[PDB]
Amino acid sequence: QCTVRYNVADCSHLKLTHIPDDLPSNITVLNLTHNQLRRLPPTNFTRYSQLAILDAGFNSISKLEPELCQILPLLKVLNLQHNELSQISDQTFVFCTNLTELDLMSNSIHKIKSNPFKNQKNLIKLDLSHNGLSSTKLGTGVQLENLQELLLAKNKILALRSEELEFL
RNA sequence: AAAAAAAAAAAAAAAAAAAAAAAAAAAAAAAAAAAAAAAAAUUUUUUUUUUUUUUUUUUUUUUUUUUUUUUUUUUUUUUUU
Ligand SMILES: *[C@@H]1O[C@H](CO)[C@@H](O)[C@H](O)[C@H]1NC(C)=O
Repeated sequence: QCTVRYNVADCSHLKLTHIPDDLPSNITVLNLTHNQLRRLPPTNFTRYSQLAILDAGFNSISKLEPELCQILPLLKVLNLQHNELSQISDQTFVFCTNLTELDLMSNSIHKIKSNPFKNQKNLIKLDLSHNGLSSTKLGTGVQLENLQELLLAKNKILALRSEELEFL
């Protein structure tokens, strides 16, 4: 099974077909990286309500439900790089107000519409790379009050314009 | 038909860090060798220059004995010119 070992559920290569929910729910760090994930269930995380951060990376997730942002209000790091994530919207980030770290290294998110990060105020680092972005625009209004580094690499942006960089 | 995430096999090529070895070369340290050389301590050869002892040849010198001649100073005696 997983490692636990004082609140670091580092679940290595273990042929875990489904997301487990074991007795040691009193942990803060959980790692779903390198685990067979069909999708993140909006209700299977009720047992683990103390997860400060979750390392659910490189998995196979079609889309993210908004409920995941309210089942774990105390969420800091959301490392979900190398997933399918064909399309995403702001609705799934409504309740993620405490989010501080985002990692999306391969998701093929070609088009981004509206303001997906209208509720993210403590989000520091943005990792949106190799997702085939054609433009650097992320919205029309002013958001991202407190962020430090913006990662937009390996995408297909053709030019930078004043109208698409005025959202900050 | 095509593109991608987790899970599993992998064959090839380019690189590397190690272990077990093996020839080759080069460094030394010990056992020998063949010699062209070097002394030293025991035998002795040839040759040159010189010392001592002993046996003898030639020449010279001294003394003694014997003997032949040139000179002799004496003549005891003998017949005399
Ligand atoms: C969520 O939990 C249920 C009950 O254990 C399980 O059948 C299901 O597979 C879980 N979800 C995923 C995506 O595995």
